Amino acid sequence: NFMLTQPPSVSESPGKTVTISCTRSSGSIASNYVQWYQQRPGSSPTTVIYEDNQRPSGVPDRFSGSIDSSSNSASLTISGLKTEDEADYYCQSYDSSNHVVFGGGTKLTVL
Amino acid sequence: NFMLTQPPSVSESPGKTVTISCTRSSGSIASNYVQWYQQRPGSSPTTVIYEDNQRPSGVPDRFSGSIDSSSNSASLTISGLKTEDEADYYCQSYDSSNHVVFGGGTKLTVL
Repeated sequence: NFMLTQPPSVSESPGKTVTISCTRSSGSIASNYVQWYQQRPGSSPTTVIYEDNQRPSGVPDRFSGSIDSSSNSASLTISGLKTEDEADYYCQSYDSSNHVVFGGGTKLTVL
Repeated sequence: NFMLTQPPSVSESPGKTVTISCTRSSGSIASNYVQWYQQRPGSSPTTVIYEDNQRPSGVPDRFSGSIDSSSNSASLTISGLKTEDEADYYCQSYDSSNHVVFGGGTKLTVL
């Protein structure tokens, strides 16, 4: 149906801002909601964003989501980088067909 | 809303059968569909089962899903164990507030 493409890595120093893009290969990004997950080594995925830009309870406002119709992409922005933010990040949407599609994953290193 | 609890680990010899369970903490397991993912180290989650028991194209019939009461659980069964099956396995469903819920994950070791 479609793929979601992510850069395999990003790094940044503590206190800085980092952006991770998720690009949909076919059909419009805005046809279905985008979610973002944080995964630490040995643990399960943790929702940081759902419905393109909503934060679950307990997720700090350092985490934000946005959609760019024109590049057919979603982005996750992390400001005030802390060393605990080091983790894998995945974007995720639906098919229509309805079925889940995961992006390839971005490994974030805090320098 | 609810949690999905899984055993942290399972192990078994090549050619054998292993079962991994997923237990819902409140509400019925049958209220929403259950999905299973395989995740190898360094990679993103791959669907092995969706809609309780459906296999995506290219997933071998060694992988099967089922659902039970009396215990409020879903299970993933892997027959004919191969050393490539070594990975983490996650169950996943939806609340009604619709939002995704992930299990804690099971690490499968092939002996």
